[PDB]
Amino acid sequence: EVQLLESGGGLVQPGGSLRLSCAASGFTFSSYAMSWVRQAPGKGLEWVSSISDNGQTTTYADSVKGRFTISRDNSKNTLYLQMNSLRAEDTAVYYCAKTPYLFDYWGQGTLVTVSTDIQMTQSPSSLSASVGDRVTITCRASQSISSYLNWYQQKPGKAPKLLIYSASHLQSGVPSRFSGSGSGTDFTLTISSLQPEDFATYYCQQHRRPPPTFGQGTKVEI
Repeated sequence: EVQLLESGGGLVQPGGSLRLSCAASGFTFSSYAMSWVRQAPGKGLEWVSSISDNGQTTTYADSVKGRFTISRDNSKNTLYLQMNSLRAEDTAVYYCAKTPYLFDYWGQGTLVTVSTDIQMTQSPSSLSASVGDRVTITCRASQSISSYLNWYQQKPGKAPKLLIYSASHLQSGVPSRFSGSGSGTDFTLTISSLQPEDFATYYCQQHRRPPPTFGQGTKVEI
């Protein structure tokens, strides 16, 4: 029932402007903070910005400060990202995400084409397995992040999906073949019996310190 319908993206020249809208439904939109996260073509995830529930406090990444602006309408339940002075580096698929750092829901994304922190290293980068295989991915943190670690799943051309939160807690509605473990700087995501719908790129994310940093990714191919 929860829906995050994104629109506004497209093709633009350097210096142009765009307005992304993320219309939300199926929940009390004004009861939660929202975020914009972008993914460059073929690369990992990058937190763009975030706005609180009432729309008062706004946070931005250093690369988009002064040019991008987050806003929200709580009567129409819609998120907004104004993008001026666009650069080719801003070329990415932009998703809107719910809740401060949990990111329990993501929108299908909108494509925008313009033409110091905690590092997260994932091991292995890629792997090829078959149905029923046991897969074990490792996320290593440059600093101790305690249990502030989330595992997301991203099937090709689709939106990311929250799988594990708090390093080991399983998100409601996710199959039990997914396990998270880890305490300090090393975490492991375990798929006990790989099924055909698991072939996808799995990411780890820290939120111990801001801004949230994602892992390089782990592509589980066939």
